[PDB]
Amino acid sequence: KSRYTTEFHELEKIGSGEFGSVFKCVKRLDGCIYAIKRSKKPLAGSVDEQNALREVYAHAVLGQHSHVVRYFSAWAEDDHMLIQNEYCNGGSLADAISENYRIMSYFKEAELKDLLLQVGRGLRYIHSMSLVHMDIKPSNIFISRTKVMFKIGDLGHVTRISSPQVEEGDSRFLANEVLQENYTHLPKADIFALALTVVCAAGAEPLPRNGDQWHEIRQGRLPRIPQVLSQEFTELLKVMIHPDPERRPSAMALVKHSVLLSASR
Ligand SMILES: CN1CCC(n2cc(-c3cc4c5c(cnc4[nH]3)C(=O)N(c3c(Cl)cccc3Cl)CN5C)cn2)CC1
Ligand SMILES: [Cl-]
Ligand SMILES: [Cl-]
Ligand SMILES: [Cl-]
Ligand SMILES: [Cl-]
Ligand SMILES: [Cl-]
Ligand SMILES: [Cl-]
Ligand SMILES: [Cl-]
Ligand SMILES: [Cl-]
Ligand SMILES: [Cl-]
Ligand SMILES: [Cl-]
Ligand SMILES: [Cl-]
Ligand SMILES: [Cl-]
Ligand SMILES: [Cl-]
Ligand code: NA
Repeated sequence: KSRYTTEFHELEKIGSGEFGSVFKCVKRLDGCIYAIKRSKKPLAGSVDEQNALREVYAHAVLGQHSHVVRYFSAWAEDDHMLIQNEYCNGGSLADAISENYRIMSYFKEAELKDLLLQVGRGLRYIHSMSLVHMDIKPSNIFISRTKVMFKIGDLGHVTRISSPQVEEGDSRFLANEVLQENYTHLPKADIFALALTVVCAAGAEPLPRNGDQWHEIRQGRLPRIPQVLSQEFTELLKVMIHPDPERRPSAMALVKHSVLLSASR
């Protein structure tokens, strides 16, 4: 007799976290298919509650954009918090990249430009709302197939653009200035992470979490990419990982970039 059990039928598990999981569900009254994340509810009044509530608010304010997974509802039950989103039938970008890796057939240049432009429009929107994402990576981006659409789905590190305290995102995608607790240019940390996300989609080996190879990238050196890309596209990716955040393009500049003009729909 919970809301989750009475209003939805679970179809298939489609994601899994430490404190719960995501199911593809059909909603009984409207007949439509949704993705629903169900997680342990944090303590009332706790810091974890504040964090969980911020993530709900980020879905509720960002999900109407075409390149953010759409939000429908969120609720609490006795021991759980639930978020109901659109179901993206193509799954995560990380799983698409994993399959591509296995078969040796990666995203081609035109498809990489589409990914970069589409997630770039998502970031231009997020930044225009005075927010930053803080955890761009393949496992946080979802695919809808019909032309392909990429959508930012996980919003659990979103915070305001001038936040003086930040929960760092995945260390594989994290820009050095954030690691050093410099938060003057937070939008450019999302640009850095998006470039490395595109490098992953271009066929690169798994990125380092730490160590010498991690530091090499933070000097502005792109990882090896196993396919020929144009020099100007490669140069765009490199300047998006520039050690000086101010040299990286804004998301607005990225979506207006001459290199991505061909990708525009
Ligand atoms: C052939 N094959 C069949 C199965 C297909 N498949 C689709 C998915 C899938 C997961 C998922 C989602 C979401 C949205 N659409 C999704 N689609 C989504 O909104 N999620 C979410 C939610 Cl519900 C609340 C808060 C944050 C987030 Cl990130 C995360 N999960 C895991 C997995 N496999 C892939 C093709
Ligand atoms: Cl409902
Ligand atoms: Cl799963
Ligand atoms: Cl939408
Ligand atoms: Cl419950
Ligand atoms: Cl499907
Ligand atoms: Cl735009
Ligand atoms: Cl990932
Ligand atoms: Cl991950
Ligand atoms: Cl710094
Ligand atoms: Cl900035
Ligand atoms: Cl990786
Ligand atoms: Cl380089
Ligand atoms: Cl060129
Ligand atoms: Na949306």
